[PDB]
Amino acid sequence: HMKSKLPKPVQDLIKMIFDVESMKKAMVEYEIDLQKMPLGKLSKRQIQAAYSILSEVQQAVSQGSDSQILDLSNRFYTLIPHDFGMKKPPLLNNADSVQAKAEMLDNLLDIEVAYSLLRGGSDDSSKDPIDVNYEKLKTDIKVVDRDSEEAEIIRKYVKNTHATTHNAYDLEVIDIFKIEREGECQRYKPFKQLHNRRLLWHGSRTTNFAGILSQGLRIAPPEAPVTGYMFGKGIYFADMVSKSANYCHTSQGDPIGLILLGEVALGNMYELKHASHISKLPKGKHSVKGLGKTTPDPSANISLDGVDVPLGTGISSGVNDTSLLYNEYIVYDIAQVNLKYLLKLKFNFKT
Ligand SMILES: O=C(N[C@@H]1CCN(CC2CC2)C1)c1cc(Cn2c(=O)[nH]c(=O)c3ccccc32)ccc1F
Repeated sequence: HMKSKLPKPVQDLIKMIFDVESMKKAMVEYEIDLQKMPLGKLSKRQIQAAYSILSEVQQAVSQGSDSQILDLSNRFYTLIPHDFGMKKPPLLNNADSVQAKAEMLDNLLDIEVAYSLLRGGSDDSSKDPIDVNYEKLKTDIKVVDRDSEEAEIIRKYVKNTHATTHNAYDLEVIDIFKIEREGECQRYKPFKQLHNRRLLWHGSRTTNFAGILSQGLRIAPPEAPVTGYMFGKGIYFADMVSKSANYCHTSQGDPIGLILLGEVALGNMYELKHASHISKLPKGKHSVKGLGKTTPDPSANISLDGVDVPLGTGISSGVNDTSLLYNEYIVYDIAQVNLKYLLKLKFNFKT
């Protein structure tokens, strides 16, 4: 083949996110049986069907015994086979179970998209498969220069917003990519001048990034249980890098992760202290802010291409009886997110 004239970092990005073995590895981490539910046998309607049964489990848990729950729990395991052998699998009878499986299904939707792109489209031996897979993302990915202004700001945002309670690792920025999804700037146009636009973090496991770069950050579908997510079905961001970096789910066995920086149009924020499982905001509100006990210093905010970057060091917010140690930002319209950068991070685990 031609050998590919993209930068080496962009080639390694494409290798990482289209890695089939990482997709398999992600599935067994959620206790899925690859023999009964292999990667190729995944589909949207079966994930959607499992979402609906989980919504039924949600309903039973909220209204109260193990007798009726058993049938709903077994229906779920029928749709998504789990690795338990000749089993009697664990009962899905609480909010934690709903949250845990809601997380699994989110990942399986994004894993399905990555695999469908891979096994879809054309096959040409003369082209480098790195270039072929790059084109499937519909996203212009450029390496950001390390001497540039935007690179310094991004490194400082990483450097200043690593929380003390997440100190079991630290982060090395390996690569900084400037990203532009096709048609997203067009989709963002109604929100481009809205007040309270902030550059915020979104972390996810590497196996979801083919989906995120192809489709954008999406909201969980109608079938998904709203009670599976703390502030319901939206797109969640943080202003602390380590809070988002935790959701990469890296480890000593897999220490390289990927994290996004997105321009999020927050507008009038519906500020909340505890769980509120909602599908729509109250009239007038553009987003939810989960109020953190700790927040970046407001006086240290810096502008990057018109957008605020809350890169101040963590200080006390003066918010008392809150569920959250750090800030949390949720939008419920996909059009309010314009993805700006993608960082490849090395996690150095001190423990
Ligand atoms: O935005 C979230 N999930 C996206 C939206 C639906 N996406 C799956 C699409 C349907 C295929 C996953 C989301 C994330 C999390 C966890 N999470 C997270 O995964 N990454 C973060 O950066 C993050 C930052 C602050 C707070 C939570 C974060 C929890 C609940 C959620 F609904």
